[PDB]
Amino acid sequence: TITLTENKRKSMEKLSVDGVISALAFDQRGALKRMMAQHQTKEPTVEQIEELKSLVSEELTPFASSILLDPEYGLPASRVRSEEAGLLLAYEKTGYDATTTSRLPDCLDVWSAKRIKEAGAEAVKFLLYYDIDGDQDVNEQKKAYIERIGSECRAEDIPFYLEILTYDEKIADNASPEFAKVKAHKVNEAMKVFSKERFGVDVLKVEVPVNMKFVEGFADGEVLFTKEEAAQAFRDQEASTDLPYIYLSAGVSAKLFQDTLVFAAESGAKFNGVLCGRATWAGSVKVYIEEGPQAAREWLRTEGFKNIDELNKVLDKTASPWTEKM
Amino acid sequence: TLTENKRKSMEKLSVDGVISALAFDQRGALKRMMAQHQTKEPTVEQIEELKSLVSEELTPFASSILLDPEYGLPASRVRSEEAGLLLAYEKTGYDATTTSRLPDCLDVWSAKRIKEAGAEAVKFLLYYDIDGDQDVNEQKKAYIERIGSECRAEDIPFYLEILTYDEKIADNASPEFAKVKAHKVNEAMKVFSKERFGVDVLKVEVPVNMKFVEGFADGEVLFTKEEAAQAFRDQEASTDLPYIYLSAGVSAKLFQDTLVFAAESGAKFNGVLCGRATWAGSVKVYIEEGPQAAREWLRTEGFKNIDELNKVLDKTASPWTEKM
Ligand SMILES: O=P(O)(O)OC[C@@H](O)[C@@H](O)[C@H](O)[C@H](O)COP(=O)(O)O
Ligand SMILES: [Ca+2]
Ligand SMILES: [Ca+2]
Ligand SMILES: [Ca+2]
Ligand SMILES: [Ca+2]
Repeated sequence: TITLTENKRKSMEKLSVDGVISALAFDQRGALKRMMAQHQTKEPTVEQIEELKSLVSEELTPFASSILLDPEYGLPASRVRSEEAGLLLAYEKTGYDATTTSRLPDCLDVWSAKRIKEAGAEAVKFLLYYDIDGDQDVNEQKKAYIERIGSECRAEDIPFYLEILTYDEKIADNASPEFAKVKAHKVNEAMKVFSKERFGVDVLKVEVPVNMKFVEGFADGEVLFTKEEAAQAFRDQEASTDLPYIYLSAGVSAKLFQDTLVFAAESGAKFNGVLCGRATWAGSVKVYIEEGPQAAREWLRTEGFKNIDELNKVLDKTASPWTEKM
Repeated sequence: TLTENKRKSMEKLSVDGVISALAFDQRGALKRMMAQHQTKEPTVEQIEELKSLVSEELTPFASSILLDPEYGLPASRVRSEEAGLLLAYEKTGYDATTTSRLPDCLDVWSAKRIKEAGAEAVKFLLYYDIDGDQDVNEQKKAYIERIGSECRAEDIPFYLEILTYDEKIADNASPEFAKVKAHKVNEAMKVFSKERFGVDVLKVEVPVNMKFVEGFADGEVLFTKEEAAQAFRDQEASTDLPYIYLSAGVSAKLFQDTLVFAAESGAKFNGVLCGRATWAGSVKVYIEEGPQAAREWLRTEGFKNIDELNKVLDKTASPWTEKM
């Protein structure tokens, strides 16, 4: 897969530093209330969620290549980001119907790729839940949906970042040993599908192809995999796309994520960055409520910075430039 | 633009800049017509067959045919060599329990897939009340932006059909709706002529209910001929895009007389996408007498309908190759 228009390339560059994506993300649009819900008794507010987002944006984007935000609540935050940091806006509705197994994708009702571009984004991000082994008609609908979005992004000449989260229709918990044994299959086969030209993806945002918590040396409990087997999953992942791809952090600590990046590189993965945030800013939330907005600012300038700086130093030794895939 | 490929497709759908197209993407509407002439529920085979019969028999006389991907792909493959293809992209009908009538693409289709199925155009039907809920219309506008963008990327003409309604008026055949129809139609056209929606051709209602116009009415008269004519001129002043009329199932003769009246009034419309005014009578014949009787109906009454329409189009429609 080898194409970038002049504008898509300029946008990718705005999202990167020396071909590496070190992008700052937020978690959901409801998750933040709960981290706040620890105290007071209020749910406060639309006014305040937009604020902490603006504090995290303003203080930490100077050290990130870009920031990913939600349009429904993140636009104020997007306007206070560093001038040297690019912007991705999410296009999907969050969550899924737990009562069914289909997890069908659905774009935000009053958004379009055109509107995302008009709001100043350098990329459209869309999250798809995909079970390669799932219902074939469900997956046809999902493929059709991504084709439309890839087409929109082609027309608006804006990079398409497709996030894939894998699951199994018949496995309740994706942290389970049961899901771990098939994760490589789910992750890598999904990448093969959505690497096809017809879906118009510019960058894949994906899980590491193994639950490192069950790998020898990284596991606290039961061991399902040797380091050699885990490494093979990373090489298989590298072989599953020619597109740039970046890793999301899921279910692991900042330290284990960083150890995973080192292990990915060692194994032969040519990942081109990461898109994580929660670990980087999560601590600012309590401080925000125990000492106020100015103190959260202080947290971000010191602890927040230390977090993202640590990560960047790791990225500097492990990530590969996406320019090498062009 | 038109881009090279969009222009080539528009040419395949047209003759000398005029779209003389046959519409048969009916699904829910076709079901209700067949439901009048039998107690049994219409099957898949009967819907596919009637569509193929109309396609095979009448597309020699049309510049193109509009079919639906659900039942119409076999019909699409037996169309005349000289006729282009449009495929419908929207799910049929709307929710009668609410007033929003929100649009929804067919679940396993995309503009890319429509192009791959051999269409020279994507057709999408939007129900629109210009005076309706502001948030509903915002959602509608965003949806059309997405389709227009898909069609730009796949480099395939976007035909947007607009059917108007009023959230608080149950029956769009009523005098009450007639009195506001010109507003509904012409202001909707003006919105969806905005560049951001990527429309190449508007498929629209005539901006008057001609059954209430002086000289055409058989009962109550709501409008003089001069008032009706002015509604056509306002329609022409609402867009510089190519636009074509749908027949809305009036008689072949009223539709024909309406086109004459439109041209006389100053409407520079670029053709039609006409279905029921042409083949409506074939449904009962197919159900009650079977496919052979339907062919013969199509070869006589159907031909007669479409032939008389084409003659009227020849002396009323304006070429879109002026609007480019
Ligand atoms: O509700 P359904 O089953 O989806 O049918 C609607 C569809 O047929 C219309 O959009 C016609 O294409 C259009 O009005 C031109 O057809 P005529 O009005 O000229 O017959
Ligand atoms: Ca930069
Ligand atoms: Ca314009
Ligand atoms: Ca005009
Ligand atoms: Ca003439």
